[PDB]
Amino acid sequence: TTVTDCTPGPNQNGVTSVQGDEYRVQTNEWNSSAQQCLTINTATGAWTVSTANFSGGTGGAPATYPSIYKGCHWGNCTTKNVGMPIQISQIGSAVTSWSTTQVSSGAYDVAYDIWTNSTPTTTGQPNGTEIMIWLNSRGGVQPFGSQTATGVTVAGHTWNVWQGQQTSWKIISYVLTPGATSISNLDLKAIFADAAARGSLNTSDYLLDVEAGFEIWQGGQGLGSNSFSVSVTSGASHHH
Ligand SMILES: OC[C@H]1O[C@@H](O[C@H]2[C@H](O)[C@@H](O)[C@H](O)O[C@@H]2CO)[C@H](O)[C@@H](O)[C@@H]1O
Ligand SMILES: [Cl-]
Ligand code: NA
Ligand code: NA
Ligand SMILES: [Zn+2]
Ligand SMILES: [Zn+2]
Ligand SMILES: [Zn+2]
Ligand SMILES: [Zn+2]
Ligand SMILES: [Zn+2]
Repeated sequence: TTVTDCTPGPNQNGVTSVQGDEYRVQTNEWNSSAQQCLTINTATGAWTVSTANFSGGTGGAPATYPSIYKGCHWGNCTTKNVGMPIQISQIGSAVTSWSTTQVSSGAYDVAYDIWTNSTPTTTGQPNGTEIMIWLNSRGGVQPFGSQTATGVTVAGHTWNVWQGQQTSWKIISYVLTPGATSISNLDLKAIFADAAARGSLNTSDYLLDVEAGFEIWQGGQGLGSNSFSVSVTSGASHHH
């Protein structure tokens, strides 16, 4: 069925299990109490920002990051066919696809948020790397830190790379150039190898989760997720 979740931030997070709890959709209004509603299809995992009209500047922190994820966010973990936590260096393959709905108004990014951590579990802020993958953005926002590379080829696409330092973790943001509304079979293992070559990622870290959604500074109504998949593997074959 379809569920609507308007859980107000900044201190509450409304989390909805979709597709047999292979994915969770979170309101995650971590920096605002302004109205934000998500409408979520629990059979398909499709979701929309059905009500939002954020107000504020385009600099600094966004208001919110409503998102879908596989894995663990601040100890809230999916439970079907997860494949995480896993040491980065032990991944056989890691692939994701995301199809979005965008609006030509407001100030937002359309981004993956991928967390790594020194230990396989945490109840809070991961301490390794935050890997962001910006499919698109508008309204004057930019990534955290500084732009350190322009027009590089990684995992079959062209990016600008931004690197920064947070209070207890490193951030690297891959900005698809030009931006787009979807990406198909993105090789995250290739992104991790690149992030490690650029000095942003320790491949001994555990991959905790793969999230996708919208950091919103202004507006936000009508942004959505049409389809989302993440597959992280190896171990070994064994029909039993
Ligand atoms: O505050 C975390 C937030 O930073 C965002 O980037 C800021 C940047 O740090 C600031 O120097 C510049 O003035 O504004 C941008 C936003 O436009 C980053 O985009 C977010 O991913 C991150 O959550
Ligand atoms: Cl920085
Ligand atoms: Na599945
Ligand atoms: Na602001
Ligand atoms: Zn959160
Ligand atoms: Zn961040
Ligand atoms: Zn491309
Ligand atoms: Zn493309
Ligand atoms: Zn690869």
